[PDB]
Amino acid sequence: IKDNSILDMRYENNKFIDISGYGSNISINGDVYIYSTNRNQFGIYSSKPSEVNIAQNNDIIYNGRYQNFSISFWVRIPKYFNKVNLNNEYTIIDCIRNNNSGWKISLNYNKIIWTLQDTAGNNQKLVFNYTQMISISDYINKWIFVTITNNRLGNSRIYINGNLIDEKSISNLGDIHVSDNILFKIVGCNDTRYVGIRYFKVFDTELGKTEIETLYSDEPDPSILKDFWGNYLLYNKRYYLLNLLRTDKSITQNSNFLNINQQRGVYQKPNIFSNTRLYTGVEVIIRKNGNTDNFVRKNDLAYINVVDRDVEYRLYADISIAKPEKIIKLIRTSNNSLGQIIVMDSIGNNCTMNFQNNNGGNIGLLGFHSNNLVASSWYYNNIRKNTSSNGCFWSFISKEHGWQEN
Ligand SMILES: CC(=O)N[C@@H]1[C@@H](O[C@@H]2O[C@H](CO)[C@H](O)[C@H](O[C@]3(C(=O)O)C[C@H](O)[C@@H](NC(C)=O)[C@H]([C@H](O)[C@H](O)CO)O3)[C@H]2O)[C@@H](O)[C@@H](CO)O[C@H]1O
Repeated sequence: IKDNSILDMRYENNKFIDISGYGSNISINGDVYIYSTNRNQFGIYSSKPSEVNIAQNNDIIYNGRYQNFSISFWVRIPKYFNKVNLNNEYTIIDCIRNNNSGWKISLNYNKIIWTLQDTAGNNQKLVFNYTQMISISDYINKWIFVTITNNRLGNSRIYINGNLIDEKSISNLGDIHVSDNILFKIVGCNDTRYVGIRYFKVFDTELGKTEIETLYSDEPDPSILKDFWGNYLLYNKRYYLLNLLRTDKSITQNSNFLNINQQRGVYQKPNIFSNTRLYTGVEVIIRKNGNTDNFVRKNDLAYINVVDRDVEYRLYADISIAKPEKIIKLIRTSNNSLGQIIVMDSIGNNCTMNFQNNNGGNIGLLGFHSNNLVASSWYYNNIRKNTSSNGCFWSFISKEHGWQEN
């Protein structure tokens, strides 16, 4: 609960502010990127002046040895692509006093690291391990929710996306005097890099499982759908399509049809990364039908078109087919609904698209049947419960700096 928060970083009126009430002063030095669609998201750089500093309220600088506390925030880490990234630990969030007591969040190739140390020098480390040798990653260049909880007379725990990952006793810990400041700055990184950070908070209690799941599900506006990277999905923006069941397949334009039988392919660099190609297949765009923003929200009505060199083709469910699988056809488009619309929605972070006629009657969920995309009513009564592996689940991939390919 917000009642136990002693530091709440938000962006407002072109600067960061602490809305917890303790009033810590937050200053931005150098070049700090602020995301346009969600100002609470910022990026810091490793090779040039760039940092966000929080001069903690004196009454918050924990010098105790019994005080319980927790921290949470989301971090966005670009794909590592150089050998210099392999064994190069660097801190991104620092609250260490005179190179000794305190806590800090650092990173390294395939790692997110938490360190907690006392005045004597004793410390404890928690680490989340992930990989770059994987077809599709839930971590690389995507917002990752991190949560550290500490019970002085118990354990220190690190959570990732709401789940418990590592846990160790901090009983060997005595007096812990944190730094007066909480510095967001990439320090010790031997490469030219940056990291994204959002919704950083500190609590004076040991957050429980249920309070962590709440922070995970609420912080970012839950009514707005998300793209592949975890950012807000937008109208009038090009995206590549990824089917969550057949993640190895590319969605291609055949004639006036859409195939999903071709391989996306693999992009790799020996001993650094190996992943299926994301930027392949047709580029689509989401268009509004007949407000103050371009955010695609749950239940919104919209049109989906393939963007082919300045020509847009509306995705049309061929309702002239009696079978439940109505192949998707491409029809050159501007306001003609063609007798149908698409209901945008999602189960978790999994996007769904439901083709319906004008009277609100269901035609079918976008999916595939043989080797083609189709709108099928079969999905309504055939969705696997807790798994993204459903032919009617999709992700929209925007080509961005944090993930480069051929
Ligand atoms: C083929 C068959 O006899 N089944 C008919 C149904 O076919 C399914 O139709 C839906 C769309 O309406 C999908 O195209 C489905 O494809 C998958 C799927 O579940 O998405 C592709 C999966 O990759 C595949 N999994 C594996 C491991 O191979 C599954 C799987 O074969 C089935 O779930 C097992 O039954 O299928 C099509 O299989 C559909 O046409 C209905 C209604 O007309 O009639 C069935 O007879």
